[PDB]
Amino acid sequence: DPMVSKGEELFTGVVPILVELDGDVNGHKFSVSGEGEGDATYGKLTLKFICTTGKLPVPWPTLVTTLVLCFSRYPDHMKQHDFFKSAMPEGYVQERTIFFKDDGNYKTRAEVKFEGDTLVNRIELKGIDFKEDGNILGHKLEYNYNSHNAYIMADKQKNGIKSNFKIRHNIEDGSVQLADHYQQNTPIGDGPVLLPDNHYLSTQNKLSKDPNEKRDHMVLLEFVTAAGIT
Repeated sequence: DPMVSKGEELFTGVVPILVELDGDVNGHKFSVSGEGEGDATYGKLTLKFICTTGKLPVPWPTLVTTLVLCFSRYPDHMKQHDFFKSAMPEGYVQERTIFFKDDGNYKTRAEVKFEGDTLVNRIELKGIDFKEDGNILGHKLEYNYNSHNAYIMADKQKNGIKSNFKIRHNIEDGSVQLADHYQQNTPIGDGPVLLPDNHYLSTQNKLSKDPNEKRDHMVLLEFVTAAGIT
């Protein structure tokens, strides 16, 4: 399939990744820069993110989903359903609203595309209605992540995909802060894309620290794999 080959060609080996985010949460402005690489053959991502403006005013785990689904591993039998690679190299827009239960919300707009050989994710994030000593602005979330599955559906009105899914962040008292995600992706170019049958993505994230790094930062190892529906 020449369309599948096009995506293969772009993602069959290790691809460098750059991530740049500008954020404002309740008027707390911040920027994050990330660098690393992805190997879609294994659904595998490894990046280091740095808050370049000082202290990050929200917990790092709450930014993981915002901070490149083209690196997901679509099994061979599902390659006709990989919208994310099919939109490349021109890329796609990824938009979300993330509702933190009993707290504020993030709204994000990102463009994911190739700049030469490098896959780039440029993000604007706006957060409002947060409680200034709630779990987010009060930094009450553990530095870890629970694995999760998210259903993906075609969004025919936008020539793309949509997804709503739940993330549960662990609170330092043992409870859980729900983050209900609503997501839409639409292609940037005019070319054809692969619109998928319903399926899901299964994700495992490992968060760590660089022992020699004094800036506020996050090291991330992520695996995302497509599956279903059966």
